[PDB]
Amino acid sequence: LQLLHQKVEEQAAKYKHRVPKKCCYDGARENKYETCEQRVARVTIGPHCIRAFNECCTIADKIRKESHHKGMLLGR
Repeated sequence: LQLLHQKVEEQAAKYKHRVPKKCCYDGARENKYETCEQRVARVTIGPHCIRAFNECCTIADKIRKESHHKGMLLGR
């Protein structure tokens, strides 16, 4: 879970404007019922929100899957 937050914050730092940064955080929140492309269809507050929501959703969902299939690197 900490790895997810780190990678999401890394992307969110690239959105210097308030609305896309918040849309990044929104897209990175868990939705175990839908894909990123299904979820971003509901974003209606403009193209910068669409882009950031989708990008951070994509990053977060990829890390969720990696955490499930491989998980934490141990022994460091």
